[PDB]
Amino acid sequence: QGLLAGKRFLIAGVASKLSIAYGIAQALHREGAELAFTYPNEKLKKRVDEFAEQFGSKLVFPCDVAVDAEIDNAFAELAKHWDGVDGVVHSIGFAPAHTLDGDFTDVTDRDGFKIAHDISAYSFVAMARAAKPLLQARQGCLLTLTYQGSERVMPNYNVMGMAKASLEAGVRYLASSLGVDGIRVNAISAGPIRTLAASGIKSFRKMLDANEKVAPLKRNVTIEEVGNAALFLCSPWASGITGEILYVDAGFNTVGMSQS
Amino acid sequence: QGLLAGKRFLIAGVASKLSIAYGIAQALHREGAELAFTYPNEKLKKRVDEFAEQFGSKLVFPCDVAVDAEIDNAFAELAKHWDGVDGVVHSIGFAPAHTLDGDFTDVTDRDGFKIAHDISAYSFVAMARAAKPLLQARQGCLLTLTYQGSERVMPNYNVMGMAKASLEAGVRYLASSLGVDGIRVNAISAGPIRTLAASGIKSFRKMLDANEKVAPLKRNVTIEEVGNAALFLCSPWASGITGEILYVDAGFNTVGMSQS
Amino acid sequence: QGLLAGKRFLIAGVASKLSIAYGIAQALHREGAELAFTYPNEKLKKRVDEFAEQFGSKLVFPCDVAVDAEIDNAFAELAKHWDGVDGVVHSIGFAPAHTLDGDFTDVTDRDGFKIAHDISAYSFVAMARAAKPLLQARQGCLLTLTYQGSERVMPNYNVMGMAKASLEAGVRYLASSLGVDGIRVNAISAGPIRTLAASGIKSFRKMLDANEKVAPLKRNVTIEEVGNAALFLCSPWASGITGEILYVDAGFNTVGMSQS
Amino acid sequence: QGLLAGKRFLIAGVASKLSIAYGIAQALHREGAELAFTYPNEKLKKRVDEFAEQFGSKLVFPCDVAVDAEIDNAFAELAKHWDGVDGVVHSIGFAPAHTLDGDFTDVTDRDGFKIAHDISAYSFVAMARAAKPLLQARQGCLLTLTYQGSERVMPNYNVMGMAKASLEAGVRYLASSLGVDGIRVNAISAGPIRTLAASGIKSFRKMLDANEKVAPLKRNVTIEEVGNAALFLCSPWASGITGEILYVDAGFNTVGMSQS
Ligand SMILES: NC(=O)c1ccc[n+]([C@@H]2O[C@H](COP(=O)([O-])OP(=O)(O)OC[C@H]3O[C@@H](n4cnc5c(N)ncnc54)[C@H](O)[C@@H]3O)[C@@H](O)[C@H]2O)c1
Ligand SMILES: NC(=O)c1ccc[n+]([C@@H]2O[C@H](COP(=O)([O-])OP(=O)(O)OC[C@H]3O[C@@H](n4cnc5c(N)ncnc54)[C@H](O)[C@@H]3O)[C@@H](O)[C@H]2O)c1
Ligand SMILES: NC(=O)c1ccc[n+]([C@@H]2O[C@H](COP(=O)([O-])OP(=O)(O)OC[C@H]3O[C@@H](n4cnc5c(N)ncnc54)[C@H](O)[C@@H]3O)[C@@H](O)[C@H]2O)c1
Ligand SMILES: NC(=O)c1ccc[n+]([C@@H]2O[C@H](COP(=O)([O-])OP(=O)(O)OC[C@H]3O[C@@H](n4cnc5c(N)ncnc54)[C@H](O)[C@@H]3O)[C@@H](O)[C@H]2O)c1
Ligand SMILES: Cc1c(CN(C)C(=O)/C=C/c2cnc3c(c2)CC[C@@H](N)C(=O)N3)oc2ccccc12
Ligand SMILES: Cc1c(CN(C)C(=O)/C=C/c2cnc3c(c2)CC[C@@H](N)C(=O)N3)oc2ccccc12
Ligand SMILES: Cc1c(CN(C)C(=O)/C=C/c2cnc3c(c2)CC[C@@H](N)C(=O)N3)oc2ccccc12
Ligand SMILES: Cc1c(CN(C)C(=O)/C=C/c2cnc3c(c2)CC[C@@H](N)C(=O)N3)oc2ccccc12
Repeated sequence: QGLLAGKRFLIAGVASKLSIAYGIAQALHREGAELAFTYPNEKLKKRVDEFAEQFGSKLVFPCDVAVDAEIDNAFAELAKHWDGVDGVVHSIGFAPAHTLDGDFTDVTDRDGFKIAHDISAYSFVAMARAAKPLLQARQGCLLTLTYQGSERVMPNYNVMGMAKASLEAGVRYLASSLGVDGIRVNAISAGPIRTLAASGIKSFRKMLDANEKVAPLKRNVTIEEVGNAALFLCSPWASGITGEILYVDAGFNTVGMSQS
Repeated sequence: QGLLAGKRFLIAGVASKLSIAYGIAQALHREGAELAFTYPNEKLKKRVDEFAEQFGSKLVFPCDVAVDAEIDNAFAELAKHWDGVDGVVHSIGFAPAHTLDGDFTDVTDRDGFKIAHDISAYSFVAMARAAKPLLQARQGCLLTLTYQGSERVMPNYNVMGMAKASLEAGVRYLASSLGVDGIRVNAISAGPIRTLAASGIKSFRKMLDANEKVAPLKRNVTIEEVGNAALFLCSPWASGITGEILYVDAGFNTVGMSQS
Repeated sequence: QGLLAGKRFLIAGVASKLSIAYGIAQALHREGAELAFTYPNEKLKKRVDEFAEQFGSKLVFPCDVAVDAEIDNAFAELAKHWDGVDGVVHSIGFAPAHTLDGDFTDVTDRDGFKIAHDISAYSFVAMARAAKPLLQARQGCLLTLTYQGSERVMPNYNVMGMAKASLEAGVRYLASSLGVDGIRVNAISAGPIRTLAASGIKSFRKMLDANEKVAPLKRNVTIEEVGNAALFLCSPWASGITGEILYVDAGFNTVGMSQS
Repeated sequence: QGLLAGKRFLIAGVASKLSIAYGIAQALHREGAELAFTYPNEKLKKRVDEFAEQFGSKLVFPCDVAVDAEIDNAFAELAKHWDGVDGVVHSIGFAPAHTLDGDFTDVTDRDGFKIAHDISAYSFVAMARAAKPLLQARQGCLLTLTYQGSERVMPNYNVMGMAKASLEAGVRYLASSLGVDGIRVNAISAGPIRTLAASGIKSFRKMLDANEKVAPLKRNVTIEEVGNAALFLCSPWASGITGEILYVDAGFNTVGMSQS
């Protein structure tokens, strides 16, 4: 009987044990919560399926946010199992890798632009919509994962900075739209962490050595710290907070410039 | 021989004499600038043609930013007449009217989302791409028109707030990509102004009366003030300014709350 | 002893049961923490003495933040009782009441400015300094209470918005200075709450009805919501968070404007 | 007959020809404006006299902003000569040198804190107060100089970041207070420039070499660019802009991190 004793949460975005969604579910489950999970397609089905079993869960549903139907169906199927929900966790983001390696103006084609904002920004809205009925039942909350690359230019993040900026806008518009139903909508601007989202980025290690050099805490954050922060926002202790972007980056965002 | 004696500028987004692009072109031409124009489709050709000649210009090219080819071709044809360019003004934006009338989570369908970010956000980048060669010739600048609904939730702006947030992020990513070539990329966060962008918005009228009550200057801004500010950002006096979001809103953005 | 099992915390700024520090101390003690308290002068001593005892504490020390000596003594005396500290909560703020009633520029005198910035902004730094030794012992954290009037113009806040702006800056400079010692420095930007800080503000009730009308959650925050958030920032779950300004305002900060 | 034909502006803060105030006066005077000048004390009197003489001005008044009388007197004396004013330029800032060399928590004593916010933050309000009557005559404007060190932690800026945060807050509270009378209150967040404000800072060259390495334009800004930007804000072209913090930093503020 911890903090989330009796609470339910759906965790979309578990791709590996390094995924941020993993540390969240772990932190949430640690406090007594019951978890549900989605996977983008069959290839991930079996992996997410027993990630669920780690958390005492057998609720694993296919949800490709690119498909409108999959979203509603994934929530249709979930309505079949659960009465309501105390929160939905959206840890999804993607852009064609070519748009993230090279010059912004060059690699940012129309299609690469379309994909980035659809999967990474609109999905949180489409999910929030399909998830709205179940969230109201328990005055649940909504949580997404953003990155300060929306507010500040990082090399090679490119259209993902545009997407995250759009996402952050959606959080405010969702929190404002869903605030009347007791549904808090918040986001976490988490520091850089080497997950499966770092594959293909040749500069990452230098970037990590760099973030380590600038962060006020002189270190990079972990999915546990992120998970605990997510755990808080999804908790009754975070009842008075909506539309907030919380920076779990070791204060990195607050530094103008560091010793050479 | 005024301030822009001998400078050239392409004005995309002139649809009538109310268009913000119109008040900008007015300010530029007033200071000796040379003007070129595009139109979204044939229906506007004769109207833009008519405005172009009004400013001593006969350079009018079809440019539907939804079409990749139309963008580059409009710039291909423009290269035939002009050597280089000192600045590109991006006053274009659009989202399906249904996505701008009603509840955010509800009315924001996937397609309305795609269109909003495509026409209003990606186009400035695609244009920025197609315009680079002419900009490099004269170390021109880039200017777009944003709205503070990206930073704060306004009713009925909905997916346009996500788009403008993406746009404003792109400005930073563009200014950073094109900064090594002397090309300044900036944006103006202009106060609300009753142009053809207000068609279909039933609440616009009350919205305008509100800004009037809150803006520190107790008034709404004009396309002249926006045009005069745009004229400046496109001017050598703004040489030490890139990636800047300039708020020409009579200070409304800086007010937390006003007398009841 | 749940989250704050075995932790010690000094709470300066307990003036009544409505004080934000009160709801904070409540949340901390609720989670098993041992509490210490300061009082500004003799008149409050017996109340703070009594306030400490409500939380199983008899460690009550005089701390007038205007006096450098009074500051250090309270921590000298505290050093006598406690080895180290897991966090210091700075819930202090003050400006001459005249500076908060009328137009900002008329009422903003030099001394009212001096007092406001002295007591409300420098105090967190002087305290952070005198408290540094005890924080290093346990790598404690620092927490202060800010107000969004620093980022946005509210009527009658006047020099307190300038002071809060300085304070919020100090948090970043403190978090960066004390971050190498494991001391996270954060702040909570709490929504408006009718505490003893509302005495003399004739407009409070209308303002409270206003935030109630604007906050996405359609309500005003409580010292419990504020206290729980402080509990988090003072908790190991907030280990990856420093220099952060956390908004416990029911998302009010995220609303550009709502139907009036 | 340029842009400021017939406009008057007072330039407080001219200490040398490198001072930002100098490049502004030059830019304003270049466009036909008439100039007045103050000096902090006797030692600078003859020097300010000489610069005023450069700009066709012999209006030089003693103004130590630390003395309330000097402020009002300087404006009393100025009111005698000029009818009204189209703008007041506040280019003053100071903090005890000891508070700007070392660790923030250490060197920030109570007095060093008092002085910094007094001279650098309160002066703009006291001057804005003493300047209000002359500004109303011509619907003048107010301009101050801020630094992004208020929003982000720079090494050794320390308490000056708190002051700049207060200063920047005052701009909004001033712009909001004076906006109803047509007086626009704005500020320029100018990049680092080696003026007489850099004396005693051993780290400057590395800091400057860094900004040069990070600034999107790969260069540092000049007082001419700042002066031209100030000229704009003090101009009718900036009529729709109040309470705005304009970043003349070569876009440096918009960069999260650069190639190592
Ligand atoms: N890794 C970082 O440094 C970082 C920092 C800040 C924010 N974020 C964001 O946090 C979120 C989680 O990233 P991560 O670190 O866990 O990497 P990850 O690859 O381990 O997890 C991201 C998940 O998005 C899923 N996904 C992608 N496309 C999908 C689709 N069409 N339908 C359904 N699911 C889809 C992926 O399957 C994956 O599980 C992302 O949005 C990311 O942008 C990441
Ligand atoms: N009108 C306001 O209140 C206001 C305030 C602040 C910012 N803005 C934004 O600044 C810009 C100024 O717009 P405006 O005031 O001149 O209104 P406007 O309607 O007159 O101009 C918008 C132009 O975008 C063009 N356009 C739309 N879709 C296109 C496409 N697929 N291809 C090519 N062109 C296309 C339209 O033809 C139009 O000329 C807009 O982006 C607007 O969102 C508007
Ligand atoms: N109530 C709100 O709406 C609100 C919202 C956001 C932030 N805050 C801030 O929270 C903090 C606590 O205020 P509150 O709302 O709990 O009201 P409060 O009156 O109960 O507490 C204010 C505290 O300021 C302390 N103080 C003042 N001068 C002092 C001195 N010279 N020496 C030592 N201590 C001194 C006092 O100990 C007092 O307890 C304030 O800084 C306030 O600005 C308040
Ligand atoms: N140097 C930069 O990079 C930079 C950038 C942005 C803003 N600023 C700030 O804007 C202003 C521009 O500074 P600068 O570059 O011209 O350096 P500067 O040293 O040449 O000018 C500072 C002036 O403030 C005057 N002054 C100091 N104390 C005073 C007092 N008690 N009363 C009256 N006057 C007093 C000084 O005499 C001096 O003329 C400063 O406040 C500065 O902090 C500086
Ligand atoms: C930091 C940082 C991140 C992590 N992060 C904040 C994200 O949101 C990550 C988005 C992201 C989306 N799509 C991707 C990839 C990543 C690469 C995985 C690959 N498998 C792929 O095809 N597509 O990504 C970066 C990219 C460039 C520069 C910096 C960063
Ligand atoms: C403010 C404000 C604006 C002006 N503004 C800042 C914009 O950027 C306006 C974008 C906008 C894009 N697409 C539109 C329309 C407008 C309506 C024209 C119609 N013809 C249409 O089909 N599509 O529009 C609003 C809409 C709803 C709520 C508030 C606002
Ligand atoms: C909101 C809001 C607050 C609460 N809050 C966020 C604060 O930070 C409160 C500061 C504050 C500082 N000093 C004060 C007082 C208040 C009045 C108590 C009295 N005892 C006094 O002498 N001095 O106060 C306001 C004042 C004017 C307008 C709005 C507000
Ligand atoms: C950058 C940067 C600046 C320039 N800048 C933006 C400012 O506003 C500088 C204000 C400033 C105020 N007071 C000062 C001094 C400067 C040193 C002159 C000396 N004579 C003194 O006693 N007092 O100053 C810095 C100080 C430390 C670290 C970095 C910087």
